[PDB]
Amino acid sequence: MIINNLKLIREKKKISQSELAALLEVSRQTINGIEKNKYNPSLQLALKIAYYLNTPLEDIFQWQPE
Amino acid sequence: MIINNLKLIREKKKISQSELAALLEVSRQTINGIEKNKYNPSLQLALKIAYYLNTPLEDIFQWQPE
Repeated sequence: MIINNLKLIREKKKISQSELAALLEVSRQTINGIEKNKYNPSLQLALKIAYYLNTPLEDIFQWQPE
Repeated sequence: MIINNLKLIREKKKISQSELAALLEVSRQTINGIEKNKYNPSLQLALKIAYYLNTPLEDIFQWQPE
């Protein structure tokens, strides 16, 4: 079980999906897909998300046993 | 590039590779490959590692910003 807070966090900071995608060098569609729970990023992309949002990764992606 | 600290953290906690593998429900080969820098884990496995090692994930898996 993984809870995802990416949209909430990104929105809290008034960053749009396009600026975050440009920082990450991914498509805006990929950020949107991750925000909508459609698929998970690789660990490195997840760490880059956390970096660019200045947020601990586990506040963005919450895994819980079960 | 991700630098990981899994071996040192695991060893400090006195956890063997087979022990960690059992807890995470992965093979020992998987654990060893992460520690030998072959295998980065998936996001889910990284989250499970951080959860059970009671360590912030970014202290275990450190993206080198680029």
